[PDB]
Amino acid sequence: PNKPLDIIVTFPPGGGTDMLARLIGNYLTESLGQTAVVENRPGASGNVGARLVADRAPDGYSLLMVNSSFAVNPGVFRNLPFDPKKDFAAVINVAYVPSVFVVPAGSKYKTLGELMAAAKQTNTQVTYGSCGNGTPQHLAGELLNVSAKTHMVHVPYKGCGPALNDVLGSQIGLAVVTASSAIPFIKAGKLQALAVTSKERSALLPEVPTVAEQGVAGYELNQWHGLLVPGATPMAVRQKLYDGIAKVMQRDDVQKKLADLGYSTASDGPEVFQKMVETDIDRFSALTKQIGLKVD
Repeated sequence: PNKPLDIIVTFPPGGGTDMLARLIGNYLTESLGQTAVVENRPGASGNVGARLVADRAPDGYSLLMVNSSFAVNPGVFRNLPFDPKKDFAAVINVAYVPSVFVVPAGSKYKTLGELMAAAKQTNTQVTYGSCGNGTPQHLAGELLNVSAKTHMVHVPYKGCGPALNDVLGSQIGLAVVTASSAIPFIKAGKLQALAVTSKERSALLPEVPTVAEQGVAGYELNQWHGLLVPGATPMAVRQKLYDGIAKVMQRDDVQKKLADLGYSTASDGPEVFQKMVETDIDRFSALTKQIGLKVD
């Protein structure tokens, strides 16, 4: 590393992806001795930032901060301006966060099972908010529909903040948002959590069951957050970046901060993370093909 790194964030400030990129950038600047400049390029669900990095030199100085949305995009954009498998190479996955099905304090829905019963029939009017059209949160509700054979109607919000405001005020009866956004409200008893979308609980919500354990067997949709580089970046460079970032993630202060927020820390490396990206691309594409979703 001999000039600044340029870390391009696919989502705007206020969300977990930007938070983690800026947390990494902060400690990376400290170590290895050049500014890791962090910048948000969030246009078209991260596609603007992705195309930008796809076109940078494969030298390790240009990185893309992603979440699972990156794997959703190939299935929901008609004409993606890059090859989401070939044009990127994974460096590190640093954190998971489950989604959570949340309802207002005093909602008639006491369990996920009650919600699914309410939404079993076709025409029907059980709406759920999400963090946005084509988000992993949106797809968590659609996956439940497909897996549980229910008919909940998706109402998108511009991020988790606005979705939470409407469930907080009972303007909508239900939303799917990230655990990290929702946890303070759930602890405060302003919201109730019906399920988490990970394979196992949560950690900060030990009394909230997974969707799978309620029982929609095989259901999971955990959002990852990590860094990619241009597809041709040699493995030695990916490993050098990996080593540095993993050292940041290993910090006590970093681990505590994330855990307190409801992030599950991770450190999947170049090979493992690359496999996860490609596997999720395939899986999400299959789901959004079933439900017929295009975002453009």
